[PDB]
Amino acid sequence: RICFNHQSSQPQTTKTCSPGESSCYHKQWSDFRGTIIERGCGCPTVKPGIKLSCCESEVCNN
Repeated sequence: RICFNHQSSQPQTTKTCSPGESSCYHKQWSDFRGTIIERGCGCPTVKPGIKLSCCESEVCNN
């Protein structure tokens, strides 16, 4: 499987999900900079208001 590991707009770099991690996660939410988009494997925790779309499909978090 695979999961993007960058932020905002930049030469997207891919990281092969590590053991245990079998899903990708996309954390998107606007802040004081504009549009912040975190991404990677291992659906982390978030705060009420931020969106986290997890998908058990390779490359699913831009």
